[PDB]
Amino acid sequence: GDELYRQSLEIISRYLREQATGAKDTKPMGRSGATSRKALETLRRVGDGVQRNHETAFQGMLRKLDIKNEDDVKSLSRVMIHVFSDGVTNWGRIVTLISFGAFVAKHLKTINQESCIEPLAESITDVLVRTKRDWLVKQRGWDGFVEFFHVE
Ligand SMILES: O=C(O)c1c(CCCOc2cccc3ccccc23)c2cccc3c2n1CCC3
Repeated sequence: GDELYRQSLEIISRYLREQATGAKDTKPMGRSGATSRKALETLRRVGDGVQRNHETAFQGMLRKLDIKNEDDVKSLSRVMIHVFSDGVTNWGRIVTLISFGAFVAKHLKTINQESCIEPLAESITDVLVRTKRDWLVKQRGWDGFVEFFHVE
């Protein structure tokens, strides 16, 4: 994964953590911090929108997932792939994946399984980067992500 993986994990982890706790993290970004911060801002905008519009579906999937513990979270990867790996690859679906990740994170905060949020992010990142790698590189990665949702 290297740089694309590191950057993906940092963005997804910060977004899920921020979404769960309502507090902004204060530590500096590794490399290309400018792009990670821009991607995070983009994610707050479009991701909060997708969580608002897909509330019914997100609730249904979360209920279906019956997440109660570290094992339940550790078990999600094949379900993520089950939905995500079928169909067309586009930024909207990637956003659906991450923003739903945030939704689950908020739910883990509710049941005091916040420790589970970091592996969840690690799991989402692994799913995204491993399965959609060539598509992401082709799209210029997170820079492409930002440019796709740039509101001029
Ligand atoms: O890939 C999609 O278009 C997609 C996605 C994104 C891919 C599947 O994402 C997940 C599926 C299962 C568990 C997940 C846990 C954390 C983050 C994402 C997870 C959806 C997520 C929740 C609900 C729906 C989702 N859809 C479409 C139908 C309704």
